[PDB]
Amino acid sequence: QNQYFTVQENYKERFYQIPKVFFTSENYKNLTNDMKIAYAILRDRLNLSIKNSWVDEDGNIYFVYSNEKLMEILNCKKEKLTKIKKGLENDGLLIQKRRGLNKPNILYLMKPIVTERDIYKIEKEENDVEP
Amino acid sequence: QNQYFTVQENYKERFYQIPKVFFTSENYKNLTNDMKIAYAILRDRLNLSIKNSWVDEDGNIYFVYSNEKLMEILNCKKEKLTKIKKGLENDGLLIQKRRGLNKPNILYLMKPIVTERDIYKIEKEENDVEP
Amino acid sequence: NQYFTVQENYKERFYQIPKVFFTSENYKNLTNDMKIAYAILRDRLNLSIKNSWVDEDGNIYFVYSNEKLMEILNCKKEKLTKIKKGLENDGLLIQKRRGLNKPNILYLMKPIVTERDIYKIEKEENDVEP
Amino acid sequence: NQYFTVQENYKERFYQIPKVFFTSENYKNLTNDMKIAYAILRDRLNLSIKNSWVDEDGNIYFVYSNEKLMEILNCKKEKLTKIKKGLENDGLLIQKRRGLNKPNILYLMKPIVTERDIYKIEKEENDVEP
Repeated sequence: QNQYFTVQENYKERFYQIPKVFFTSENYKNLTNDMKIAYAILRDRLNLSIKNSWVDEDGNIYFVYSNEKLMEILNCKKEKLTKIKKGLENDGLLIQKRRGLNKPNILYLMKPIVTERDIYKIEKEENDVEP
Repeated sequence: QNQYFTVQENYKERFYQIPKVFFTSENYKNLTNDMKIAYAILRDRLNLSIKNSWVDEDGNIYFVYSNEKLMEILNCKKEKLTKIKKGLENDGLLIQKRRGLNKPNILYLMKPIVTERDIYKIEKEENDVEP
Repeated sequence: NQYFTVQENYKERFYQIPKVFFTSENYKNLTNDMKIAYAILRDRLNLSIKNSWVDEDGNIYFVYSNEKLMEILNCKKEKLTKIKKGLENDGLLIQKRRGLNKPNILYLMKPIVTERDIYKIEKEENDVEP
Repeated sequence: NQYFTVQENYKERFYQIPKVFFTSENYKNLTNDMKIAYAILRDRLNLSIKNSWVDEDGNIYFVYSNEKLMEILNCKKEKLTKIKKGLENDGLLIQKRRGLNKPNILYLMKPIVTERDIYKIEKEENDVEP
């Protein structure tokens, strides 16, 4: 017979999403496990940013989080937060904007870049069947 | 270069989901286009029901909607609402519970049933490549 | 603990209709068949990537015969033409003709989202209670 | 209007880690490698359905050699054993041994969700502002 929609099943199916290209691209080779996971967590927070009207003039969605709050969100210490921020920033996955004395710093999460090698590798992985 | 996460892109990627089995199974052959679409719309509302604490003792998620409200949600007239409700109910996709004089009627959306024929047909469709 | 089951896997396979099809004044003219056919073709986008149906700029397209499209959409020829035209008029489909012998190249298009669309979808998605 | 592009398609391919891995006291012991490896194997669940790796009750399983698992997880043997054991202890993996000649049958398992998990995830998912 049919099954109900259950709250247990609903929360079993909630995820943090790490882009597959983080595992194929040479550009994202330097990323640590924490950097990848933190990137996924921030993406889920993107939906929170849309609720906060944290959308700029061009429709770009951003974060207005203090380092303390980011430490809370990512469950990490201060040094780790700095290392993660730098790692993502250097790979072009995070952009930091300063708005001056009047305002707190803005954080922009960025989509990854995908090359033909990445596409080939992901296709290869996603269609690896047998015999 | 990298792209921002944009609110436009976010809302471009919001969907109503119709189960693929609605198009393969003999049991769901009788369903009209409106029944299928209404089923998808109610599923998105499932997330609203979790926010409303519309979860019963066994964790089953339900609706507490009046016919007027359902008419608003589904954008349909009264006769259409009745036809949709009956069609889904007869196919086991909707269960209606009466709680008496004290309370308004409860609606339970149900997951579809999938048979081996359904699985075969969906596999066939999802892997229909060439040459 | 629970297993991953094939029934649960195929229970969770869907055809996805963009919510804006129900909010925008622009897509008001679309019939139910047009909306569903659009959802079905999008799923087929994944098949097109497997078929190397990708142009120079990375745009994904279809090169299906009308008979094939009739099979995919489970419709007769008249219905197919009506659907193609309906989607085309709303900018959701671009059709290129390669002549009598060959099938048309079809480009499925993303819909347009306006602030009114965004507001109404926000309204729907947060339609909560005390 | 915009095209569907292959870059955008593969930009949107992910490995999914259950949120409860970060809230539950039960999964606190899991390392980052264990969580990621779990996400990767889940994606492989779709490959198992294609391989007819489905048992009598519809449960999806893996029959990959340790060399193959090492390739999939991009790890050495010691790491693989540590990951398998770590997932196994938390009930996220069931391992059946078919002897010296053959690879182990592996059942990936869904996690357990408690009310504390649900509450914390609700708290996270609705962490809004004025």
